[PDB]
Amino acid sequence: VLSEGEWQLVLHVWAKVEADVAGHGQDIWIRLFKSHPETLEKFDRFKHLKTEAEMKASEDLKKHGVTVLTALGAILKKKGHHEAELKPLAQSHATKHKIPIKYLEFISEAIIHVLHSRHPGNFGADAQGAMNKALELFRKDIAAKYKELGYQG
Ligand code: HEM
Ligand SMILES: OC[C@H]1O[C@H](O[C@H]2O[C@H](CO)[C@@H](O)[C@H](O)[C@H]2O)[C@H](O)[C@@H](O)[C@@H]1O
Repeated sequence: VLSEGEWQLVLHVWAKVEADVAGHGQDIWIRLFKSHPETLEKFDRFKHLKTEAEMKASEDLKKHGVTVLTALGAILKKKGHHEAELKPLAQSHATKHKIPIKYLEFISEAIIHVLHSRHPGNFGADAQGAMNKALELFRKDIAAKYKELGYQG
């Protein structure tokens, strides 16, 4: 359970992400797909992208980043009371997309890397710790739902 202070560190940096969610999403995809190429294979719609240039030029990938980060933002704004938001997400990711918890760890790492790079003014050690705590809570709760849905994760 995160403290209100921790949630505020999370929400304060997210406020910066929201100045341009599309741009942050692109950086996150590039970071994720380069650090862990295997994750790209899970996207039938994007697995043909061969380079960072192609990823950057993809309007659909950009749009999906907006979708993903907006969904994550809604979860973070719930400050732990995200039961309703997690249900549809866990169901599609467990049953249709088949995304292991390990891959969720990979994208969490990419998110933190990008925030660390773009936002040193709001992403110092304490802020990063709070964000990591929030993402771990997210993954913990997703894992529990995966279990209920019958997916090993
Ligand atoms: C921060 C974690 C994540 C969030 C908030 C998230 C959110 C979303 C949302 C909102 C959608 C669209 C609706 C749906 O199908 O549920 C989606 C689709 C999808 N997600 Fe995720 N996702 C996350 C992580 C991942 C990861 C790590 C992978 C893959 C390694 C993944 C693979 C997919 C796939 C394959 C789709 C379908 C894309 C398409 O439209 O072709 N997701 N995700
Ligand atoms: O922070 C680094 C550790 O990250 C992962 O573990 C955290 O998140 C898991 C959920 O994805 C939890 O099960 C675990 O309890 C958390 O500590 C990773 O699995 C660990 O190997 C890393 O050391």
